Amino acid sequence: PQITLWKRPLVTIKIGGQLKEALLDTGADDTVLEEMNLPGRWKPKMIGGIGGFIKVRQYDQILIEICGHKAIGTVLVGPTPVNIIGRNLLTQIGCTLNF
Amino acid sequence: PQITLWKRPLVTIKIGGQLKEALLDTGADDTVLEEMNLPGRWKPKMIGGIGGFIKVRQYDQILIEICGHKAIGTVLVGPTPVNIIGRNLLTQIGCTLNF
Ligand SMILES: COC(=O)N[C@H](C(=O)N[C@@H](Cc1ccccc1)[C@@H](O)C[C@H](Cc1ccccc1)NC(=O)O[C@H]1CO[C@H]2OCC[C@H]21)C(C)(C)C
Repeated sequence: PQITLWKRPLVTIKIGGQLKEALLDTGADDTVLEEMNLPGRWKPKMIGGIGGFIKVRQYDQILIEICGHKAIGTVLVGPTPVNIIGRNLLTQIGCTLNF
Repeated sequence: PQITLWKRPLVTIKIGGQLKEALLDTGADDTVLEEMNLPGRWKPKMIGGIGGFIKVRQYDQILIEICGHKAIGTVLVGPTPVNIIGRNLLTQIGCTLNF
């Protein structure tokens, strides 16, 4: 579909068996989800934005479905105020910017 | 144009007559540029992102040309790690997400 930018581009995602709302973010290198209890091994990571860095848990080869489009990649979990879908997964769903 | 996301969507902007590189950022409500001298009146503000809040100078009704497309709107100037073009201006240049 086509998503205009008058409002935050929030869409429904499916991850770890749960439905969530997430922001499609061309300004994010990584995908970062609000605190949730995913199984498996993880590695610590620090990610940086406006204001500074937060500590997150890095999970690899995680399946996320974004508006019916499936993607598999690295998913970070930590104290973000918003679920963010970053470029690592947006490329997998064929998402482009157009003007 | 159509822009894929395997790299950061950086573009050249012109503001205050000066050229700069900026990130097309659908995850930002607002446009935030690195410290610079801009002509016009400004008001102090704060803006928050991942990591926390920073202090910025809000300039309203500023002319800015984004990859050959003109916009006139609000620009926040402060110690952001990257120049980001947010949805307030992305909408003015007709930018959408598509997949
Ligand atoms: C390599 O570094 C990255 O990829 N970092 C990513 C990152 O922070 N990306 C932001 C742009 C960016 C890139 C690189 C350095 C600094 C800033 C942006 O795309 C998403 C955030 C999300 C948000 C956070 C809090 C509250 C609401 C929304 N938005 C934002 O900060 O927006 C500001 C400006 O507008 C306002 O609206 C929202 C808040 C205000 C990562 C992976 C941490 C998400």
